[PDB]
Amino acid sequence: GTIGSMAAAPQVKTQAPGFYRMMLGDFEVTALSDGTVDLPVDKLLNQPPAKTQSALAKSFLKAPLETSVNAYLVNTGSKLVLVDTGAAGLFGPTLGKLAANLKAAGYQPEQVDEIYITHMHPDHVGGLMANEQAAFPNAVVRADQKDADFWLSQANLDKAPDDEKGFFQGAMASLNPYVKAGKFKPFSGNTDLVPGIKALASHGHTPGHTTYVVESKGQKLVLLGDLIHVAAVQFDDPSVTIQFDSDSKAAAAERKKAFADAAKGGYLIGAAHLSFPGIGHIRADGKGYRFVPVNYSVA
Ligand SMILES: [Mg+2]
Ligand SMILES: [Zn+2]
Ligand SMILES: [Zn+2]
Repeated sequence: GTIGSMAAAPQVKTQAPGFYRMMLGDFEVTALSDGTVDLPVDKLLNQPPAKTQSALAKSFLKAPLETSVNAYLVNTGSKLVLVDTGAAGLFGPTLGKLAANLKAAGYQPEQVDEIYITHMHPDHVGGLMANEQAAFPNAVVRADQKDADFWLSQANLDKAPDDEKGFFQGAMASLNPYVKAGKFKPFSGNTDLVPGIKALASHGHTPGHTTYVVESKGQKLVLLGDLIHVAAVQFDDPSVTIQFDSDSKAAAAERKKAFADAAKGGYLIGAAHLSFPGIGHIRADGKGYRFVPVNYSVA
């Protein structure tokens, strides 16, 4: 090149901050990404790999599938509440981004009033704890009593097979600061939590798996937790379950109920493992369902 020609600019590669703002009536919703993680869904889904492979190909995907891990912040005006918290470092080095994305979204952990846990798998409770301390120093954490009593019981850890013991260890370590400080407040099934947010039992994926129903000024968003893991399989065929389910029959029943109710009601859903931000509508589509992601909107 000519004298002092500059080298070609290197690729930057880093992703944009993983948060997405959406108004819901008077409430401000911020989808928060914890990162993604590859899942061997051909092996984990409870059907023959060839059927999964064919379904993935139809959506231009292949296993291992990069799967989003999402949480949802809701500012109701009177309360700042966080639904799920990501994995922290419990599920590998690609997750644990929630804390940075919360900061990029303009909030600090000390501002969070209440945290609602859909279920105590590591990629939903790991974000509660850092350095054996509560990462959210003012928050009250709530989850179903059945989930608490299953995952936070020493007997169930000691009965669990070796490759499942970490789920109980991680849940206990994640909840312990709050339990010790008197800031873990269970509920039992369908419960009003704060004005505008209710717990709706959706048991199956875990014994206390809970859906959170957010409503303001007639605008409803139903946060489904882990009622779905693999959009490219489970919207066309909601009967396909996954090894991560504690009770796969109940999990399939709860997913079918939620999809049918959302199709009938025409309201928004948000789900922890739909491609970030994981927010959209559902319409019936023959024997299955079609997801309609929200339109990109800027205030
Ligand atoms: Mg990758
Ligand atoms: Zn889960
Ligand atoms: Zn999950």
